[PDB]
This record gives sequence, C-alpha cells and structure tokens, in this order.
Amino acid sequence: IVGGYTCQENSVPYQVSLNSGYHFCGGSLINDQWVVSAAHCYKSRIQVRLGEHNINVLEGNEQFVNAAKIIKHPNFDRKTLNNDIMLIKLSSPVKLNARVATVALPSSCAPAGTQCLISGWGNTLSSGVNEPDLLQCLDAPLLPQADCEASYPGKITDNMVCVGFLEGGKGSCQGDSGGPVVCNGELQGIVSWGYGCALPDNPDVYTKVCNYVDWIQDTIAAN
Amino acid sequence: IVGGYTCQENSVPYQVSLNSGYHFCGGSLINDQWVVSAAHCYKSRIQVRLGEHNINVLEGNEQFVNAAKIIKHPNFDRKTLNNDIMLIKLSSPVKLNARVATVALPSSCAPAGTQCLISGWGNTLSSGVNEPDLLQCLDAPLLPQADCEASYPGKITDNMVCVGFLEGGKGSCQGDSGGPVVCNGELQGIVSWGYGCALPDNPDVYTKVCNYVDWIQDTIAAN
Ligand SMILES: [Ca+2]
Ligand SMILES: [Ca+2]
Repeated sequence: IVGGYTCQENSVPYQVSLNSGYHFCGGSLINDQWVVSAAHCYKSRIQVRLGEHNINVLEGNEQFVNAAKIIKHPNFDRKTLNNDIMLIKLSSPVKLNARVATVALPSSCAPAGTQCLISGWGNTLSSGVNEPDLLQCLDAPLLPQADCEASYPGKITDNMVCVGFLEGGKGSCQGDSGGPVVCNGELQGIVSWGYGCALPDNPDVYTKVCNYVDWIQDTIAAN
Repeated sequence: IVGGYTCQENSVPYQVSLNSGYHFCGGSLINDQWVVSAAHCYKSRIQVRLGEHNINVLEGNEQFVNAAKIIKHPNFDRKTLNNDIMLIKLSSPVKLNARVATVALPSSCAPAGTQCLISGWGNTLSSGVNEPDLLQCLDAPLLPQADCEASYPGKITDNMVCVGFLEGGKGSCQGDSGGPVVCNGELQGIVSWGYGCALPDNPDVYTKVCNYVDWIQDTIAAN
C-alpha cells in the first residue's frame, strides 16, 4: 500500500497474510475455516497467518495454519486476470476472537463513490520496493466503470472494478494482492492488478466479489 | 534492470544468481571458488547459480553450488550501506568454460565518463515490479563524484560511486543487488542502492570495488 497509513493494531481482523517462507499475498477470513484470495496468489503449499500486525514480530495474537485445499476459480484466466478469485480451506478451524474475525460477503454490488478500506503488507513505494513490517491501510473510493474502462482500454471485464485515485500518490502494490477491499463492512473486492503503483491515471483493479457469492457458497458447501 | 536489453545468452559469464528458493541477488565469479556480492544480500544459506540465461528454465549450462563460507565486510554498516561487499566461498570449485567464467579485479579506480556494463535479473519497472526470466544488460557511464554527492546529500562515502543517467528511464532495481558493474573488462562496482528505480535525478550507487582489492585478496587467502 503506497501512501496509506499504519492500521491500528488488529483493527482489520479478517486480514490474513499468505506465507510461503515469506509474505507473498493477502487474503480475507470469511469463516472459521475459509479464506478468499486472488487466484494469481495460487501456490501448492501455503501457510495462512491470522491475527498479524507486525509480520516480522511475534506479538502474541498470531494463529498460523496450513492451507488444506486451495481452489482457484475454474475460469481463472492467468492472462487477463479475469476471475481472479481463489478459496483456501484451512487445515483446521481458527479461534475467532477480537484480533481474528471474519468479514461478511457482499449483499450487493457497491455503487461508485462508496469509500472502502484496503489493507496489506504490500510494497509501499511508487518506484522501487519497500516491504513494510506493519499492516497498512488506505481509504479509497470506488470509481465509475467508465473511468475504469478509459484507464485500461480493452482490459476490464464486468468481474473487475476500479478503486483508487486518478491523480496518483496512493494505491495497492505488489504484495497487497489477494487482500481485501471492504466497504461498509462487506468484502467488495479482492486486490488484483493495476499498471505501476500509485501512478496518475492508472487506478487499481479488483475482482468484483459481488459476482461470486454463489460460487463462494457452493464451493464451501461442496468442500 | 529498468530500460536495459536482454543480454546475448551466456555473454556475461561471470554473472551469478543468488538463490534461496528464488533469485534474490546477483554476484560475480572472481575465481573458481569465490563470488563477490553485496553484504546486504547476506543470508545464512545460499545456493549460487552460474551459467544462467533464463533463471526459470534449465537450459543446460547451469552449475548450481551451495555457498560454504559467506563473509560480509567487517565494516559493513547496514544503515548507510557503507562497505556493502561480501565474499562467498563455494562449497566446491566450478568448471570454468565458455558460459561460466571469471571477471578480473580492478587494477585501478575507473574515471568518471567510463562506459560500464550492468547486468541482473532485478525488477524491470520504474513503478510496480516485473521480474524478468532472462538476464538484462545495461550500458551506462560512471558519473563524477560531485553529481553523485549532489544527488544524495550526506549519503555517499568514498566507498561508493554513482553509475547511470541523471535523466531517468534506465537503471538497476531490486533483485539486481550484489551484481556486477564491469568497465573495460574489470569489476568496478557492486550494485548497492539508489532512490526509486530509473527516476530522474536519482542515479544508482555502487560499492567501489577498487577500494577493497586488498581486502578481497587477504580474505580469499586466509579462507
Ligand atoms: Ca506478528
Ligand atoms: Ca536456466
């Protein structure tokens, strides 16, 4: 997260870090046994870390659990990043508490102009790389589809929404991928892709969660 | 390497990739049993990969060897990046050939205006991250010390040299660290740090190898 602020500790309780020997993607806890992330974050072995604030320091609220089942959306297109959604079933249920909590699935598609919360341990620079220790937060609005499209001529599907600032300076970056976009307490997007980081005219693109609720439910039920 | 070109295969034979389960730094083969890198690339276990072109594909010329002894310069300052030089003794001597060859230590400090060759598997973007598969190359000049200093007021020591373009667009980035800066066939610098990547007014900084020859020799001899 470029140009965000440090979240208050454990203030984003559904935020998880996907770890493969290092943090590589975020995710969201949607029930005591399941995490939703980006399909582009797939790896054959993943340790899910919940209750984190400082990814490099054991603060006492961490829960570390291995991924049992990792399910990429059957129509994920690694080329367009269309259907960039994946589900992770935890090897075991976590203890839900103050610092480890679930986030609701969306009851509807949020309108353009809604203010959402984006979080992650992703790169904090507009140029070069700086990996933060503490979880970063960013308040940003949902843009109208037409600005989305204009920005990435021919690349936006209806399973994608733009979130951000057309003027630059703030945004999601590498390492924020698969993390949450929460609006009025519901998960509206999954951090997916953008061009550069925090650059003018290049908003962030998110997987539109409101398009997969069914998919999410069925999968969880069948698995 | 931002704005460089793809090296001709095995055309930079002394170039090594430092691997810890993934490429994280470059280095230079200076003899059949030793690699010079950046101290900031230290890790307690490293596999050195020589004869690479495509870091993700086994092309048939690779030599993979574990690091036996990893020696950071005793005055390395993790804060200023002063003395950012490290030596790696390979668990065993490599077979020197066409694609795996050594690069000479400098007989003298190169003058400003000399054209050097920079190579690496580092990030190729000015904003955001793109890790290349093939080794990237960049021809760039050595800048006068005064431009160096002006650029990073209070941060340059005499063990540092700037290499690059004051106008931006070309440069070393994350992942090129510890790699070579070769001028007229001799190792003149080790990729060390810069602000952003490929940005105007922010040249790259390299460890000045001509200041450590003695150190290099003694170490090799004593170890
Ligand atoms: Ca922690
Ligand atoms: Ca290879």
